[PDB]
Amino acid sequence: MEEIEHRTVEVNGIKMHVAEKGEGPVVLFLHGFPELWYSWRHQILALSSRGYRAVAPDLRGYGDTEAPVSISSYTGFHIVGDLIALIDLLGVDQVFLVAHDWGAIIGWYLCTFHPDRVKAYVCLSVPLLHRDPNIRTVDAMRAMYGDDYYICRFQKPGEMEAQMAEVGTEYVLKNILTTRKPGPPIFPKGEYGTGFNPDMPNSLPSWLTQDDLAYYVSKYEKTGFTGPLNYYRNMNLNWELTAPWSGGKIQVPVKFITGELDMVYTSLNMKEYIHGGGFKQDVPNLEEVIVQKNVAHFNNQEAAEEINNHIYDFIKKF
Amino acid sequence: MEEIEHRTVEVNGIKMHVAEKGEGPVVLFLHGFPELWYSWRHQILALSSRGYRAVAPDLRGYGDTEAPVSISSYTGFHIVGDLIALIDLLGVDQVFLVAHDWGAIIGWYLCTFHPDRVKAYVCLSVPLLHRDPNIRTVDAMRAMYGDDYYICRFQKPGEMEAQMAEVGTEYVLKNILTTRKPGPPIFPKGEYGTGFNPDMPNSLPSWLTQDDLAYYVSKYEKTGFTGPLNYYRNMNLNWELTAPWSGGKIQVPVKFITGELDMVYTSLNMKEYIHGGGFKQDVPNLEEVIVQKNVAHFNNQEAAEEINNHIYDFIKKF
Amino acid sequence: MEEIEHRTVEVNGIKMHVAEKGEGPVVLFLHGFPELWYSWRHQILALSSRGYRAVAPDLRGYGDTEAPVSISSYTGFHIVGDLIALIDLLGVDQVFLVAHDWGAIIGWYLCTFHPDRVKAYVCLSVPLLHRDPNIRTVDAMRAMYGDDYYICRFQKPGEMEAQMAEVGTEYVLKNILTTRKPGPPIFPKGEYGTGFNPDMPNSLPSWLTQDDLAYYVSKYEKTGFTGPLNYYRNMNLNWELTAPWSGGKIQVPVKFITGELDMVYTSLNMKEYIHGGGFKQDVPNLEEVIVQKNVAHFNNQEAAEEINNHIYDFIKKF
Repeated sequence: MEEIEHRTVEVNGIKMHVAEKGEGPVVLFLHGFPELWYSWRHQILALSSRGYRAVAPDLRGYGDTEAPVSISSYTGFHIVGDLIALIDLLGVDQVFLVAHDWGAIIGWYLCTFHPDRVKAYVCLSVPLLHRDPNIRTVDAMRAMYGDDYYICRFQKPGEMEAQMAEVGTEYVLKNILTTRKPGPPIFPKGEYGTGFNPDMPNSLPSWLTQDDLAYYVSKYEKTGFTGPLNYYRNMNLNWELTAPWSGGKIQVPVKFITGELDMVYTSLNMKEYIHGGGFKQDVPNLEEVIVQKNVAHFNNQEAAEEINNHIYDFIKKF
Repeated sequence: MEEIEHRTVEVNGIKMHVAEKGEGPVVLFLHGFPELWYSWRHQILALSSRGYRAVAPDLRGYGDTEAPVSISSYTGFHIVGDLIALIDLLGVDQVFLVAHDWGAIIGWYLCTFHPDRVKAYVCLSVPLLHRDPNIRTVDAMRAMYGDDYYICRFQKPGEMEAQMAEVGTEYVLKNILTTRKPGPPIFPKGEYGTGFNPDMPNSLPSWLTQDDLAYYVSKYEKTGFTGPLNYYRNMNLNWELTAPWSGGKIQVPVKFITGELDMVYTSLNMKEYIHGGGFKQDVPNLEEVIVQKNVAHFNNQEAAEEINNHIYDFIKKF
Repeated sequence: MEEIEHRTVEVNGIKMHVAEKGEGPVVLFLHGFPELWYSWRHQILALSSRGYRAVAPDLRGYGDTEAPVSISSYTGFHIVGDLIALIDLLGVDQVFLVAHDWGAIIGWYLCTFHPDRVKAYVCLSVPLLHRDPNIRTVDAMRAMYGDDYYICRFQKPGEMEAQMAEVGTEYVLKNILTTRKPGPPIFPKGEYGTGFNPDMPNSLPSWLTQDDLAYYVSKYEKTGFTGPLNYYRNMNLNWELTAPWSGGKIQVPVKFITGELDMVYTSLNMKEYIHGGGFKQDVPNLEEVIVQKNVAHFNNQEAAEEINNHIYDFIKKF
């Protein structure tokens, strides 16, 4: 871990924290919510020792990366803009892409805008967001799960920040990271709860030490949740602005991996999209879908070694 | 339908009924239990009109094909023996393979012994039976679900024939063809009763006409069930005899398609095998898995047009 | 649940409700306080499926089993008297033994008086009550935790009953069943109050359904708590009468399994007995201790499937 290099770079008008290790073809990791570059610690060290340069930034609004002030600075276009500028800084034409959760949505955008710059993509948790021309992203979510669906509850500016502050930062992080409840996260009215996890464990699972937890906590105490929450607040705008890619396909080779208990996999008709043919239709070079038994949302941490091999076994084919 | 040609051929020392229509590369269809060539009727008509020669035999012991007397005449080697002799009579080096249920197991054996004779394989319902070197096929089923699991109950000679004879042939065929109940079929002690289906309609689903059922019934009224049942009675022997191929891989390109409600998909940890990596490991050129929403076991009949397109879009790439 | 047989049998001069399903070697389940045969619902269905005869009575004083009027009818001897008469009616020489809480204490007496009739023992929550020749059971408890310790509070006849009548039976059952509080249950001075759970959830844990709680409530609204409380009111008498087995060992194979948050595990120095050598000293064929993380007292219900596998994997060896 002490061997991981840390630097700040200037990309797309912002300052970004970039963690890296190794030499070789770039493997670019994009973390999700509410995570950090640190979520990729095991993969950084693993792929580093296999002849690749591992590169994991904090995304815009996260950790030690600058958090622009206005909510409108968090469209997928801004965030891909940072990454394209980063890849140019790395001085390579193509990267291998590995991404998870919100990082995977951003990953999909990157593949949409610039498939030429991604050799292959290991996508965790979140399949491509199929753009339905008849209904906006968040609208479809609300129609299915109502106002207390977490993504709906994440919309109103300031409100979730306030609810999270009531229960405190450490509680929010522990609540989310340790959750194993499948299905749509629905919050209790007017407050946090018991947000994502009504059965919070006494002890932390073996994959998440208390030090690990402390790392996240120290970073989120500094930054708060507004930057990260702003990605969600732009989902309908993202839907609008991506009209040019309506009905299109992604030709980048893809390996998809989710935990069986991941709330993403177990909601939003995601199974039908993944296994029914839709996913393969949108993503013609999707080579393989893997469902990990008794693994939940944070599969790169909970199933770290399997994810390491799955990444290497795929990217070596190129 | 009356434009389909029907003939008897001599193959591997038996007389086999072959249904055929069209000219072009052979697409060879293999029905399962408790079915007939007739299950493929929509596929026969659809594929023959797309520039292919559709060939659907009744297998050994079914329909208008000879039924040997001995239980030991129904190992997978006997049945592939018939089919290899048949492909030879057709005068072709390769076939496209399409199969379902017991037909699919036989299709796997065919791809195991002569992958060269098979261009591509559309496999319905039943994935490769991975040979566990430590445990026999039927023993593993008994261990998981006990003696009343249907395949266990199918073992003792004469018993299921008798039990079926008491409820009647039509009832058996209707009971089985109409079922939509997921999970392992467990029979009631000492009788046929209701399983496979505790919730018979009894109005037939739209995909199965009373004329369809009548045709099935007239064949099984003639043949009884012993021939078909004997396939299951050789599963442990098939396991023993295939020791030369343990740890083997199948290199034939495969497209796997199952109804979501199929009892095969929803038992025996088949989901773990299909989605976990086991299937793709054994079958490296497994290009795609499709799980059909709200469709049960008999997917080629229930989702005919869907299946027709799925077959066509696959085999046209070769 | 409906395939479960329920009969009344005459054992040891009392009428006993017995719940039964499946066939094969007998597996006998002994429930604790304040439970029922119904606590074993998942284990009954699971194990009768794998070819065992699952048998689970309501113990004396519980549910639909007769409840003798006198306190003196509730020694361990009376209850093992019941169980031996039962195993005789079952017509086997040995049974497999699974027990939890007070049932486990009785089960220990059974193993003490007749190890010949027990092939192996799966013990949940309560280890062997070591007979300290120097001090009676409740005396030691009272020395350690004072008069408001729950077992001491259960001694004076009529008192806990009345405190439970105020506050009502549904509260008592929910309060006890939902508790996850480790350590010694210590009651408020003159009433039930919060007793067992100072922090009761508004919502049942996922393992307990409203139908579940209603079942318990129903029987306990009919029977009351006297019968079950009477077991505690004979702990000292049991200590006296077991003088003949002072210093003895127990040779029955035992698998012990506790939730790490069980009040039993986290009080009365149970940890030092279980892991310190003492439990192994008293029970030489104790194969392993299984502490289940993030599980509380009622482990057969909270980790139902996991315990199904634990039982099965153990009684396999025998």
